[PDB]
Amino acid sequence: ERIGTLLGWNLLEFPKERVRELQSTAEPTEGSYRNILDGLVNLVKEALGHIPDALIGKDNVVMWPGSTGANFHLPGWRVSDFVRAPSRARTELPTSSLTLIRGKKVFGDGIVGIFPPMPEIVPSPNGWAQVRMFSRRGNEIFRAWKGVIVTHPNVKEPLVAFDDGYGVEELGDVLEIHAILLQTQFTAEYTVQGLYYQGIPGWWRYLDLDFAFPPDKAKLVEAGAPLELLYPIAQYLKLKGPNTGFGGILLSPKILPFLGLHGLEDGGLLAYTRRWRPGERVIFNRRPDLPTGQSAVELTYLGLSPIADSVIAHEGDIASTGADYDGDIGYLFPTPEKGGLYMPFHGEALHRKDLPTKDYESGLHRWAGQVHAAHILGRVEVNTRRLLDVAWANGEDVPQDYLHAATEMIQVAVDRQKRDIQWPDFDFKSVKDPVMTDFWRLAVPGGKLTPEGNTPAAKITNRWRAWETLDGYVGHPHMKNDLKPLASKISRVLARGEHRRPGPVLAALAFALLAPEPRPKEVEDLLTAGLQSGKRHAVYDALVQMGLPANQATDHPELWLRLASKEELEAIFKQLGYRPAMEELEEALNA
Amino acid sequence: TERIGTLLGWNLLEFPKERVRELQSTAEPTEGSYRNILDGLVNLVKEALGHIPDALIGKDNVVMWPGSTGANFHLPGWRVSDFVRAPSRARTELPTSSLTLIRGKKVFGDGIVGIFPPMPEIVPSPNGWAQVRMFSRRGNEIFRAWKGVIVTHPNVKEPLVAFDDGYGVEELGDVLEIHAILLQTQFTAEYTVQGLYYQGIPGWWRYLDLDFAFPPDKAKLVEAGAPLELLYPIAQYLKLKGPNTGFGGILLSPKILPFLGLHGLEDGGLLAYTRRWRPGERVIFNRRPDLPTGQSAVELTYLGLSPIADSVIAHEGDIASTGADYDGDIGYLFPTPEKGGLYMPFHGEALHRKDLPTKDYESGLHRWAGQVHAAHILGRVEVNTRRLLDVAWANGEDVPQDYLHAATEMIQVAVDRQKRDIQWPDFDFKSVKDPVMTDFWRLAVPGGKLTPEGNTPAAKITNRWRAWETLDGYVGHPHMKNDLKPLASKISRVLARGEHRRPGPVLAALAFALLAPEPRPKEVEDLLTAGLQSGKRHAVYDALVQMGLPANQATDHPELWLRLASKEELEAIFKQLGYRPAMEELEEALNA
Ligand SMILES: [Mg+2]
Ligand SMILES: [Mg+2]
Repeated sequence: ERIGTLLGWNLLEFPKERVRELQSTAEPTEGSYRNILDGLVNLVKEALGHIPDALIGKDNVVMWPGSTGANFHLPGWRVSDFVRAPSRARTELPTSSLTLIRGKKVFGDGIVGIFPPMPEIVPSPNGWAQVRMFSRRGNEIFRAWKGVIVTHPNVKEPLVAFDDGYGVEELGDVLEIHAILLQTQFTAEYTVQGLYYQGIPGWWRYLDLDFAFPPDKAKLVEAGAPLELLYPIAQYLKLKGPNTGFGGILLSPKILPFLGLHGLEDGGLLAYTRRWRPGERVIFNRRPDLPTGQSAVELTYLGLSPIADSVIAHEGDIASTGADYDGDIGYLFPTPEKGGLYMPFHGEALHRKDLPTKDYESGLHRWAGQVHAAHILGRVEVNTRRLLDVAWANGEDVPQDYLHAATEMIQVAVDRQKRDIQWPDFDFKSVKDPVMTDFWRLAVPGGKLTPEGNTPAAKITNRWRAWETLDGYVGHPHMKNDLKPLASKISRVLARGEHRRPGPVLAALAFALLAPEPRPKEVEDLLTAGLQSGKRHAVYDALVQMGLPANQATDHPELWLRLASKEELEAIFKQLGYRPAMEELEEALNA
Repeated sequence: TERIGTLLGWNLLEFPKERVRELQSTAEPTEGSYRNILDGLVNLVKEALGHIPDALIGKDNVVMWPGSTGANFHLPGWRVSDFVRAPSRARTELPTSSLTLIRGKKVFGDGIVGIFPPMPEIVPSPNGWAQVRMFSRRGNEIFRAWKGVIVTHPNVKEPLVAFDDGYGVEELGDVLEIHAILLQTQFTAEYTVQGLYYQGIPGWWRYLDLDFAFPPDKAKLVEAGAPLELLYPIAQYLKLKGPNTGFGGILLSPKILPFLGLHGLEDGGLLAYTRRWRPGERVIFNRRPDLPTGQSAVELTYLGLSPIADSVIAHEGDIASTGADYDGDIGYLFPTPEKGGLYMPFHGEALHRKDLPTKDYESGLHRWAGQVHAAHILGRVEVNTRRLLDVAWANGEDVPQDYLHAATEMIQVAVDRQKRDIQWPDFDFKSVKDPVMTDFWRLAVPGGKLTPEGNTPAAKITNRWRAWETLDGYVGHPHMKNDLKPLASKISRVLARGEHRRPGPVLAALAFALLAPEPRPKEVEDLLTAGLQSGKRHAVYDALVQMGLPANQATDHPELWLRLASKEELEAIFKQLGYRPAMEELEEALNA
């Protein structure tokens, strides 16, 4: 459940295709912006007569107080940054508890609290959380903070960075703290964008094929389920790099004295891992990866960070990446000499910070800017990658000027989500043909090797079929040529599982499993509901969640498979003479 | 959830309740009737398995047997019935070598089998209790087993087991496996119809009155000012109540006190985990079932706190007439007559049980037939005795003491026949064919407890409360019938106030007053769709409530919405719809 929600705010969401239709024609102009605002007004007005006061939104989502919800003493537009995020865990401290350290960016630009252990929002005594915090009384909120809270046993008193807050100087009689992201490490893989901007020569030679099964299906695989039950296997394919990095929350060395620790040498970094030794070089990375290559920089690892699951690095060292400490993830990869795929940036970053600023009139205008800028950001990003393909095909490079200009546009597009900045002069150079970037967008949507969430099992085989048609795309000759062995591997895996369908296995299971044990009326009722309405799967998800016993489900093999234990799975597969899926998949990999 | 036996690897089989009820239908206190039931039950099992497995046990419509797989008990087959059927609510394991084995039959009190250091795994309070089954085990063998109550206390340094109250062989396994079958709690302490018939003060019926009991989801509606329409039919939430309530706790022996490092207890006095009485105050002790003589209720002196939570401690000799022991029995304390209690203390103080030839049943199967058969007789004798009181009270007379004694004995043997093959005494049934007040009580207060066992469908509960209109149809004590008239009218006014106040229009109106449903997962859509189309709305809503759907997302299903909404949201919507709170209207009906 969202923050604003728990403050009683209203959440209305639109069909995402409405917003996407609006964005399709967006240009970096005033007239295009205008277009977006108009159509967004239409969506809201159609839904409830007027533009409610203090309304904010992002993409297809809109929220507003009314007077049913809590009230903010900050500009209307600013409040978007506080209401939309999920409250994953909450806690409250009396204003009287608090020590108010003074200075802007005192703990590091984005770190807002430094506290004693707090097992209510932070699992580690020496941990962190990304948070929103509110100084409130009743239904007032006078001052609010967004960013990171650090936790440590050497810290005696809750420290709060006062001047980093938003609102006005007065405080309530509480601090409510919502953790929007709980302490964790982050998967650290190379991305398509990063490989296009800073990848070593011939980086594509080091991509390989892998499988990722959700724990559900991992249990089947481990128990020796047959290939039939993984149909279509494409749903479980992923590319992988030759190694992975470290990923943790990015923190500032400015926190170290507040922990009773010493500072940190220039050019050096700490990280909560023993994978590097003091003295060794590492590649520091922070996303988005920018067209110049400046998102990846070489720094010296100098030892353990005091905070779990974190990277500590100086503002000056990571300025080119555009990083800060309000939730950014810091990734560390091995250097090229040590097997890394990202090359360190050398030289001249655009020294950006302070010039053509200006606020949005209102939450609504801010929302229109976000929606508008989001479209441009993608257009510039994709475009730059297409051009690199066109260039590489010829044997030329895209001029550095362009990469610098594209970068500045990207950075403004991100900025234009917060405030009303002037669009720089940018010539979107056309692209004639399908290029490899178009291929990459099919095969690896979003650019990340670990696929996100949602692709219907119906469409996913088509994605992995694209590897057949490499030769139809303009791009670098060695890239298209050297991808052929990986394309072949992919083809074999698909070919092995094509035509191996689950139907006969589910039918056999129904005959090999004992009669169902006696089950409550609730359960019979749901099961009846599912079958008569053709919504088995909703019913099954329910029953899985409600901890139904395996032996009560044997007349529903699909459901049974989700409740059975290791032992029961192993037994039934042996009884039916199945060859383990994995043996078949290894054979297809290695042929 | 999960029967001990199931966890021991035993097989189980429930049969339709009707197969059993049919055999019981014609049960008589004779060996021939017994053999009827046995032959019937034998058939039941054989239809399923083709044979009666070794070591089968059974109660009512449930049988278990170990088969190829189940734990092997070094105990007579018939005895295992008492260890394998009960629910396993919580479990631990102690190594044999941890235990101190105290010797002597009934050394901790008859029914108490263990005195232990605090054990949060099965007992919530450091000075609490659990009703348990304990098994001395090695691999698949169970050598010795105990049934009864465990007590824990901070003063107890080592786990103490009453070894000689164990059942089976003397060799121990290497683990003592403990299953809690009932967790520490107090128990509702209300007067019953049986208890009032047998021990009630003169005119006890005058002190019964009407009350409401809403389950928490309905109390939420009430407190927020829902309209009477949403309670339809109100009969669902009616109960009778007594003029006062007692204390109910687990019953423990004073023999535990030295083992807790405490001093003993004077004769004639009891301890309980309550401050409601002062040391010195007289109190009425009660143990169920209530027996026809009135001997289930006795006056004892309350002397102070019990060291154990949610418990009552009283002497074997003091409670003998009630037939109580300490293996899980519940002790109830009620105020004396002089202080507004409805139970009179027994003074005729003489049980004196005559000796009836008795021997062990031959097998679990024979014991099962034993309880099935005897459960029927027990029912018949107890109802019948109350009917006889109605007849006598109608004629201005009394049932003779001897009849009460004989009926009590029959009841006791009927209980005992569930354990062992005891001879039936000679008992003249002296049956009653005319409708008597006892028949009214069975309609109005099924089972005799004021707090209804709540498995009557909505469609039938109104008819139950309608029986209050029919008092003239029943022979019994003339003042009982006349004096119940005020209570009957009150019931009548409440039913009539809610009659024709149906929920439909209010549900329809909430659909039009609630905001649009905020966005919801697709599986929630699909579930709701499955419910609508299949006609299983309610199974879906039960699921969605349990999976904790937010109210926000259910506003187009008002029945579901009422189950999810907050106090604030309920109050708000009832105000906007102009409803009068059900409680104001209910109060008006009561007070008219
Ligand atoms: Mg940032
Ligand atoms: Mg007993």
